[PDB]
Amino acid sequence: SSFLDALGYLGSLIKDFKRRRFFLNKAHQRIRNKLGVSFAERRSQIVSK
RNA sequence: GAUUUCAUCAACACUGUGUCAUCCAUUGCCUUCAUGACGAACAAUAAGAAGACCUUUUUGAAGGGUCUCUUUCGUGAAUCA
Repeated sequence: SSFLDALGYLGSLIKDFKRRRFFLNKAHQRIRNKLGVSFAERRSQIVSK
């Protein structure tokens, strides 16, 4: 009866892990894409000049 | 199967298409393919010289190494049919 709840408790941990993965990947892609956008803006300015 | 934007939640990465610009320089503009023929040219492999050159030896003269031509084997080149 201890594991009756202890083994089920892992659902919160796994959902937290997956949500952390989603947030981390979204944030990293967002910042990297912003940096790429800035680099492309520098290229566009260079090409305009 | 679920779920951050539902391309990217990004005005980036792209996909395909259309348009435009751009030889850096050079070459050529299939009848590319076959047979037969020919002017000319070429050398790996090898050979053959009263033409010419250099070095060394004491010199006239001698030793060695070179330039030039030809041929065996052949070789591509391609004006035309």
